[PDB]
Amino acid sequence: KLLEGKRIIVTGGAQGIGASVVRAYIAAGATVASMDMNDTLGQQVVSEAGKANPGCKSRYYHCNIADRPEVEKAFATAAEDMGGLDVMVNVAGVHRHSPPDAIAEELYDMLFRVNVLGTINTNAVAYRLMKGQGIGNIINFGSESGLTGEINNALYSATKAAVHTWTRNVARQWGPDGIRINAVLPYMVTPMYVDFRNALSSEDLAAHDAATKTDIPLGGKFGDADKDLAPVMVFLASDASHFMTGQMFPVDGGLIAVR
Amino acid sequence: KLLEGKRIIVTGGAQGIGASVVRAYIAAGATVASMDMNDTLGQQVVSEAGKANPGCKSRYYHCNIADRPEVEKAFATAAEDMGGLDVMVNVAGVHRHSPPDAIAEELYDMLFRVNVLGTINTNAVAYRLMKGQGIGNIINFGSESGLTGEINNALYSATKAAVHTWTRNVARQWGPDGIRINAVLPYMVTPMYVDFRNALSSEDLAAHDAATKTDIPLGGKFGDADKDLAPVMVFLASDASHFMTGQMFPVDGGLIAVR
Amino acid sequence: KLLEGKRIIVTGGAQGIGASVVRAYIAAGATVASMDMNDTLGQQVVSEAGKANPGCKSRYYHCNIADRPEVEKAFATAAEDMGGLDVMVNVAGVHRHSPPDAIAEELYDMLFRVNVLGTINTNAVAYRLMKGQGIGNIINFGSESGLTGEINNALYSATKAAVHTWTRNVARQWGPDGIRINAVLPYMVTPMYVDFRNALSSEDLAAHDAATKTDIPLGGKFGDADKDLAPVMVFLASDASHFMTGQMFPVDGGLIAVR
Amino acid sequence: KLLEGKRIIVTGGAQGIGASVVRAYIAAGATVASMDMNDTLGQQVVSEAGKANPGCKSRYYHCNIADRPEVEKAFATAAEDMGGLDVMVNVAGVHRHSPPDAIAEELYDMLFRVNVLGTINTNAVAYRLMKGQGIGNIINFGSESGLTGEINNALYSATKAAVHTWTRNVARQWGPDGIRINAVLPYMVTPMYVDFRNALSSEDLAAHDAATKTDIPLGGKFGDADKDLAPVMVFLASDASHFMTGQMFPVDGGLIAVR
Repeated sequence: KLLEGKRIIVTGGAQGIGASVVRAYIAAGATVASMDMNDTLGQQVVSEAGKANPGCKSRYYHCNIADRPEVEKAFATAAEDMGGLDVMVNVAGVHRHSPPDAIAEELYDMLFRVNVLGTINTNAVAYRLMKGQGIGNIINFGSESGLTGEINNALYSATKAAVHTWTRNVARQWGPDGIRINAVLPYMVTPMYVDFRNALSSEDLAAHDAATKTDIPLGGKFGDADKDLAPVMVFLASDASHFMTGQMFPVDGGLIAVR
Repeated sequence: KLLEGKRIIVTGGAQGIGASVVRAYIAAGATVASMDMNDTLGQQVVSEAGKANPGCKSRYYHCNIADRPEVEKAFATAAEDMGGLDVMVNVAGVHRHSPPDAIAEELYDMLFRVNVLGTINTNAVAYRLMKGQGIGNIINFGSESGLTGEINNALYSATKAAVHTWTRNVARQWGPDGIRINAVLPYMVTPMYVDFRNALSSEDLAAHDAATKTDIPLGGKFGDADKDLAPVMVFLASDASHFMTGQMFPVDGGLIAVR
Repeated sequence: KLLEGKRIIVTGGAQGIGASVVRAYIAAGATVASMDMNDTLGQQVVSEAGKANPGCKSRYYHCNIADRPEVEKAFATAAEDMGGLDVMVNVAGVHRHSPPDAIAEELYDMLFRVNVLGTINTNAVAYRLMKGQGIGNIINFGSESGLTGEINNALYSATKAAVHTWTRNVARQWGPDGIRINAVLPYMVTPMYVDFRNALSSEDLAAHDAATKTDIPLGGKFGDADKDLAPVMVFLASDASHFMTGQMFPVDGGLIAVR
Repeated sequence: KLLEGKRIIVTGGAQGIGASVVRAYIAAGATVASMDMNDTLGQQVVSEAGKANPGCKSRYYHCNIADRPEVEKAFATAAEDMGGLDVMVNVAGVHRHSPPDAIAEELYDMLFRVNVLGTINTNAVAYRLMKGQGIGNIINFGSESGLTGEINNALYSATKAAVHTWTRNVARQWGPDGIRINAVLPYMVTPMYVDFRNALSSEDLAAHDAATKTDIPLGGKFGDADKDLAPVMVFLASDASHFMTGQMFPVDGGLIAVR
């Protein structure tokens, strides 16, 4: 199996993209420490993924990535359970649209706290746990929105831009210690996307589908996490990516292009 | 004069880059509303700039860009004093280095609050004041660090990356209203840079100078705000830039290149 | 006048964008050496621009930018007539669409010869003429297409990408000699654009206009060279841009954004 | 095996990076059609790679990628031998440094002919062979130099910039046909690099090593194609990359970062 024996922490494992990474990594033979704040859903994901891979080694841990003391304790417990730490994937994040001239301070604080401080905390604690062994792999979740982003989405776009540059910067600082840090930019169907589609009128939905068909060269549709994103996540976590760091990996059928 | 009659708000006018913009704009004939939190220094700058341009129209206003109610009141007072608002330049910002694995929550909060929330608040209030007239000009201060940034500078780099993407995003949303939004990326001598140079040993200083000579193709030295940055700031504020929006303008002698 | 006394060579001065630069520079007080291969049209432009600025100093020269010996002779003659050379603007270029799988060798050769070799030749000869004085300004014409480009336009897009990187590279090599090199990315109405609009059915034209309205945040239309591009060209040629090099300047109402 | 049964054409298979791709793909179980102009060396590579993977299916073909009729005939012969065509990797390319003001027309022509026309020809013929099946994978070789590049290397840098944009452009045009197109940016030891190191004085070599140590965060040295590049090439050729197109993949230990 491509990730046989790898010791991986995945944050945001209770739903959507994060849950698809947990499933993908468990199926690839990794020992997976899934973390989230929704304990019932988080465990449910780990339990169902185990059913499909009998005998897997996995555990769920409660963790608020915005609270550094919590990250420190949870990450250290996971690394102890696994015997070490090879990869840390930070999928936890929050989404919220807003006209850019009407952003309440509380909204700004929440989005940056989870998307940016969460990245900083998880990356920092993972770095400290991996430094001693001279090798490590940190995978952050960026976004196509971090490049420019959509109408009524400047706030979220700004948070992901921060993650992109953070990733590029720490890659240079931690590379000499053997730690690689990259960012994934996925464009996949998620519960929130389905909810969005379900609340649109038939007219608005046909419009979105036609615009998405033109915007996504490969297939003209949002991807499927298990089918389109999982294989890339496995490559990134695997030893195959050991000579790449500070890069952005768009898994979006061509929606955007790095430059 | 290139900015004759222009009604401009400049934040961070009490020192460094911000003070150089106030001076440049006053010398270019603009009506300048300078704002900061250091009232004595802020007024001193406006007063000295007036001495060099007798009969100029200028005023200093106290404003905490991180506090939206304060921005709203101060910006509205300035626009009333001037009879309108043509340009808003957000220079206020904070710098602080830190190893990326040792960032205290309080440090993260302060840097994002001033550099990011400040940008959001000032941009939002300026937009609302300019929308009715169908034309407007917002100039944010980004940074070369926002691209990747330096060792022990991931936090600041992340904040400026947010400003860059914010700028690109709102440019698309507000363009249809006639408002252009761009970001300046300056590499100039500042009080903090001088302090840095002054605390280095003779060895470390010679090393920095040699590395800076290679890193800056044009002249091999940090620029002078009044000589190298002022002319670009005047162009950006002027009508000449009316067909450019969502761009980054590096005024750094070639240090970095946009792509 | 903003360009009073500046000694400027402009290639491609007989039509479109190039002719608008000649007009703009003559109106700004520059001494302009306009060059092209269409001698009748080239002189006509210079003659008409003179009528609007009586007493201007200007001359037309025949030059095939793809032929280095011709560039050397023509540029040296112009510099002798002017008493030196301060700025060289390379506007000459060719456009041609093609499905990317059906590009004839002759088509490839022509587009790269004019757009790329022409840039290399003009830049090289200008550099040699400016090096001795320790200061110089080279302005290349890039394109939004050089970033990614349009359907059936990969060939042209590739040529402009070459110009963009060429510009960034020589900026680093020639900066120590005092020469700055930048690229302009214009989105303006041109004879070829008008011809395109005129050959479309009413349906296809309405479609293009609606798509262009959404694609261009500021105004939703292709710009006007004399009104929207001229002011930026004057800034770039002027001393104001002396601390910027290796950059791309999109004058497109927001069509694309540098990153 | 990760590439079991894949039908792959690799150009430039006789030496360096290209030869490492042939070896990697043969070891991964692919059916490999290696092409070059150095027939003795090309066959030698295929023969040696076979020795290490007894029973592999592989063949060498003479092909000048700059000559479209030759590409058409050779590619069609290879596809017939293999029963189809799944992946086409264009590694063939030429390197040559030159001061940017002293580039002879013959030098310009050679570098663009091989690096750019070769890319166009190979991509076009591969596209036509893959279109009917509704799926295909084209992998071009770009370069870190294509971003900005080195001193005395503007010409090569320009050619690779063309490849990068070409890749991004055709990705959008051919995506609807099921064909993905990406570019790899490797920083590996090659015969030319070894030759460069061998001709430097002890002083110049120590200088290069120290500068390379700082420039490459992961390991501070040029990578090893078989160890550091092969795994990424296998991923790109494999089905795992099916949802990525128009991207650049830097396999350089962090030397540069996409944005």
